[PDB]
Amino acid sequence: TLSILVAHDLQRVIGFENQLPWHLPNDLKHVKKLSTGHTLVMGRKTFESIGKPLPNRRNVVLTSDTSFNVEGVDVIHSIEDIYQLPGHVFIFGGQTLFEEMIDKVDDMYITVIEGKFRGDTFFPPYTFEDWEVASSVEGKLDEKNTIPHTFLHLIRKKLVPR
Ligand SMILES: NC(=O)c1ccc[n+]([C@@H]2O[C@H](COP(=O)([O-])OP(=O)(O)OC[C@H]3O[C@@H](n4cnc5c(N)ncnc54)[C@H](OP(=O)(O)O)[C@@H]3O)[C@@H](O)[C@H]2O)c1
Ligand SMILES: COc1cc2c(cc1OC)[C@H](C1CC1)N(C(=O)/C=C/c1cc(Cc3cnc(N)nc3N)cc(OC)c1OC)N=C2
Repeated sequence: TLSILVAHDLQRVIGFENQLPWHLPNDLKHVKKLSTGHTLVMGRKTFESIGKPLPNRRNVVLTSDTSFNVEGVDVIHSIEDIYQLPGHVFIFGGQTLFEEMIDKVDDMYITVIEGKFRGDTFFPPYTFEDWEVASSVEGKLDEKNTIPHTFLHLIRKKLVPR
């Protein structure tokens, strides 16, 4: 199974200056719950933003740099290598990988950040015409988690004749 895992705002912003535009602990918890025990594929810039591999899961980084080697990170040099990875693979970011993979994935785990942030990187446009909402769950707000957010699990719709 190949899935997208992403948080994007009302305008599909996902990043600003190589960081998340928002501070939202609940969403990183969401990420931890979904991806622990599985595989993350991410582009080089996303990896450098985080700075180190996320524990208790396989970290795969896509880059054209053959000098790339990081302790605890598997490196690939092409999209095609993604399909050789076993188990549940989450496309983790950033904009470039999402653009490259959105027409290829089975489903998407999207956190809609219900706000408008300054961004310089975006998730590609998509329509609920093409994606079934398997689930939609409002995130709970508190003192530390003040931005409204909704967890979507979207599954690609089958094209059929009507
Ligand atoms: N859910 C979210 O909100 C979320 C998730 C992840 C990231 N982000 C954000 O997204 C932003 C970064 O996105 P980005 O598009 O600038 O960077 P990115 O996709 O993380 O990384 C781009 C790099 O990935 C490598 N790459 C991509 N496609 C490749 C291919 N086909 N073959 C070989 N290498 C390939 C290249 O590395 P080399 O140049 O080293 O070859 C490329 O420069 C950051 O602001 C980050 O905060 C947000
Ligand atoms: C080596 O030790 C640790 C290092 C770390 C951590 C824990 C450790 O040990 C427990 C925490 C962990 C959560 C505790 N951590 C993160 O979660 C980072 C999350 C993160 C994710 C994304 C992708 C992403 C976010 N959202 C959703 N919806 N989809 C996605 N595809 C992007 C980021 O930046 C550009 C991130 O960076 C902010 N950062 C380092």
